[PDB]
Amino acid sequence: MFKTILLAYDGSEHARRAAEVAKAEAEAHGARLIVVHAYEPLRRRLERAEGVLEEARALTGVPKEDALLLEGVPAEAILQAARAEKADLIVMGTRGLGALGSLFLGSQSQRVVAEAPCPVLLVR
Amino acid sequence: MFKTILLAYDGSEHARRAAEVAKAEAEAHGARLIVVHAYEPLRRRLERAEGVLEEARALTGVPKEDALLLEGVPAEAILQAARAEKADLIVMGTRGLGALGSLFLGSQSQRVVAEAPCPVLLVR
Amino acid sequence: MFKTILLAYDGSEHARRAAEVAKAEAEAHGARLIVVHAYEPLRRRLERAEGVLEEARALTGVPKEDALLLEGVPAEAILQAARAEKADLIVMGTRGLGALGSLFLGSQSQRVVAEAPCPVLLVR
Amino acid sequence: MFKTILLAYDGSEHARRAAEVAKAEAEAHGARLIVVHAYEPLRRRLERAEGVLEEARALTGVPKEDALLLEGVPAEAILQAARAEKADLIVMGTRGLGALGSLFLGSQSQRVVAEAPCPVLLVR
Ligand SMILES: Nc1ncnc2c1ncn2[C@@H]1O[C@H](COP(=O)(O)OP(=O)(O)CP(=O)(O)O)[C@@H](O)[C@H]1O
Ligand SMILES: Nc1ncnc2c1ncn2[C@@H]1O[C@H](COP(=O)(O)OP(=O)(O)CP(=O)(O)O)[C@@H](O)[C@H]1O
Ligand SMILES: Nc1ncnc2c1ncn2[C@@H]1O[C@H](COP(=O)(O)OP(=O)(O)CP(=O)(O)O)[C@@H](O)[C@H]1O
Ligand SMILES: Nc1ncnc2c1ncn2[C@@H]1O[C@H](COP(=O)(O)OP(=O)(O)CP(=O)(O)O)[C@@H](O)[C@H]1O
Ligand SMILES: [Mg+2]
Ligand SMILES: [Mg+2]
Ligand SMILES: [Mg+2]
Ligand SMILES: [Mg+2]
Ligand SMILES: [Mg+2]
Ligand SMILES: [Mg+2]
Repeated sequence: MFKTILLAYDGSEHARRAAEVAKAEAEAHGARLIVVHAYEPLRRRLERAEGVLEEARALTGVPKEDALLLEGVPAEAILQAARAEKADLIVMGTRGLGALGSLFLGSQSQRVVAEAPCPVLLVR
Repeated sequence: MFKTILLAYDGSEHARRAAEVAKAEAEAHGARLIVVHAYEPLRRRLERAEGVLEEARALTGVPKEDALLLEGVPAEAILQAARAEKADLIVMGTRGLGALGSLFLGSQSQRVVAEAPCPVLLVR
Repeated sequence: MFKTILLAYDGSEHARRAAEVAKAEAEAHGARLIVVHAYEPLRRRLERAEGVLEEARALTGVPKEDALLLEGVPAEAILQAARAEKADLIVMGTRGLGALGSLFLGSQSQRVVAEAPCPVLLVR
Repeated sequence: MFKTILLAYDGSEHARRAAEVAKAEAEAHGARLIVVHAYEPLRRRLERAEGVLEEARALTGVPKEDALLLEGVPAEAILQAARAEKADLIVMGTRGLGALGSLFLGSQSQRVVAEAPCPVLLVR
């Protein structure tokens, strides 16, 4: 099972735990791992986003072509990449940088769980 | 990663897909797999519940001592078993027998996601 | 505004607060108030359900023809009555008898909020 | 009932419907109505935010001192104003400008529903 795994990374402590889990899943299933980081609607925003994505590439060890910067609402970006890469599993945190502890699950995780093309592994 | 995996099984088509995923995860991580099925508050209810649990034991191949019938609100039962068995991953469906398609995620999955002691793998 | 108001009543302390709010809204808007209580799939279940509905009729003062017992998943029952009675506002508790405090909003309120034909007033 | 009503306004079509409902509720209950619009973390952001708040003041007719610009995560801002103004009812849309139709309820409405000091009237 699981030939392609997609990690959604936002640089939060939950996403660093999710990156560890995704690296472990890819090794255990012999899968190809893709990491993605979305930025929302300049040079400054892209520099910041590239650095966050660099961190995800460093924690997972994936090749450059498998670490993607995407633009837009995070969940939409994650879902489009997942359909494009034919992901069999999406790994993401239950919460992220914007956590206040008032939602039961972060809004981008909620959206992905509702529309995902495959199983989603939520990491606390 | 993942030494103990807990599958929450309600006999729905989502939970049969979740049982396949949990069997595959346990084999890939060399983990011990526990399957649980909760029944809500007689002889008839227990007979029905034992049969549903038998199906989960047949699809996963776990030993008898690792297939548990529990009582109460499903999510509470799942969470207590998970803390008791020191589960490192809970696998459950996004929806179950009571699905109407109006919730974004079933209520028992919502409760587990909010209170789980470990990552939760949601299977559609 | 609001000519017909529907109260969804389950006999919980939240629903008793919601009944007070619904009585106050109906008086303030000069509206017709309907109270509904759903029971899930005998003589015993119906006796219990009629008594809960009697309590809602006593707290709101509505006429008998405007206090309805319905069957099925609560939210489905509430929504069908609301479309049937052309309700302009549904008043219900944020939580109910089955509250464990783990959901952000009870599952029947979640379903109604997602599919309602009109505004929904959530009472804590 | 309801002596102080707080409308959370984001300039979306749902919030314009919510403003109509809030104006009608304030008139029916003889209540004081407060409208609030939050902006997230310059001159440009404040100009845009003041114009959105002007629209809410125009649709509800409230006095200047009762139309407030607030800063921060919207739900936090709404909740703090509600405790400060001792609001007895918060009226807000089920969805807003960022709606994609994938959440069951928008994230700021979710947060307010979970932490509100009073009933919340959700307007579709
Ligand atoms: N820009 C982004 N790029 C990639 N993944 C993202 C992302 N934003 C969020 N995620 C993923 O979603 C997970 C859950 O975070 P989410 O953004 O849903 O909640 P949050 O705690 O930040 C509150 P909010 O719903 O207001 O954003 C993160 O751990 C991460 O895996
Ligand atoms: N009695 C039970 N025992 C074990 N697991 C259960 C269970 N009930 C539900 N689950 C687990 O929860 C998953 C999601 O189903 P859930 O019960 O949350 O939603 P549902 O679609 O049945 C609507 P509802 O929230 O009304 O019950 C199921 O696939 C199963 O893994
Ligand atoms: N059988 C029923 N008949 C009428 N209204 C009901 C109902 N069950 C619930 N409701 C309405 O829904 C409100 C919220 O309760 P809800 O049932 O959604 O959550 P809960 O706290 O009971 C946990 P659960 O989702 O497991 O049932 C109740 O206050 C009541 O207004
Ligand atoms: N900046 C803001 N100021 C005041 N009220 C706001 C607000 N943002 C949202 N709201 C209120 O919340 C309601 C629901 O919108 P919400 O922002 O929760 O969902 P949304 O559809 O914009 C998706 P998202 O959760 O990504 O923002 C809006 O109709 C409005 O009443
Ligand atoms: Mg976030
Ligand atoms: Mg169920
Ligand atoms: Mg209930
Ligand atoms: Mg239920
Ligand atoms: Mg919004
Ligand atoms: Mg957001």
